[PDB]
Amino acid sequence: EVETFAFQAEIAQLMSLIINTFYSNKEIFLRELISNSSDALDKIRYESLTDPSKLDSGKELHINLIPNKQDRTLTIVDTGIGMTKADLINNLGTIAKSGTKAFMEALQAGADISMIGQFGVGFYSAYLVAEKVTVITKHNDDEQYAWESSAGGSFTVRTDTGEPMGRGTKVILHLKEDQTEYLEERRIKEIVKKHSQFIGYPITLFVEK
Ligand SMILES: Nc1cccc(Oc2ccccn2)c1
Repeated sequence: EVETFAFQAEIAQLMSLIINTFYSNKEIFLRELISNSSDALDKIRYESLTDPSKLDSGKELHINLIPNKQDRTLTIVDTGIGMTKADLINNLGTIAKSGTKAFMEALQAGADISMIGQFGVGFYSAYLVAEKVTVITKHNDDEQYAWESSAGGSFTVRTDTGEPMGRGTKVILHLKEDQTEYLEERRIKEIVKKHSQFIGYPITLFVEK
């Protein structure tokens, strides 16, 4: 059973701007997704400080980066707090309507696209490099769900029958044909060192056969 939803007009506009604006510094998508993972990990850590059972779904707090050249996917996995179905529908747990308004007001006052994360909508920078994004998520208070969008104004949500995750979020980037540099180990390492060198959780870059 698949449910199809329309993005709010402002979010559709944000996505079309990210997809259609000429902007060469696309590598920031990875910084933004790693930052979102760090924020999700901080949230489950904080909840566990007063309720240790919150980590019964998994004690390890980490971020994995998994390139797959056969599938042309880069996957960012974290064991953070995850998202409920309601969170997914509500713009992946963001205040994206007001964040988009603040971002676009900053742009017309001289900011650039790389500042997107300051407005709480950094997730959508995935569309700098991905033609389709799949988000698999499990929150302690809900079942495992898959969100997906190829932009174009709509997204889908379905219960996920795939591999159980325990707790956290997996962002699967189905990369555009001309963005395969982001599957190369040396390129990913360079971006992580440039922008994420201080993230307070272990980041493991998986290698391929
Ligand atoms: N998400 C996150 C949080 C804290 C530090 C960090 O790493 C950084 C930050 C700036 C420059 C180099 N490394 C990343």
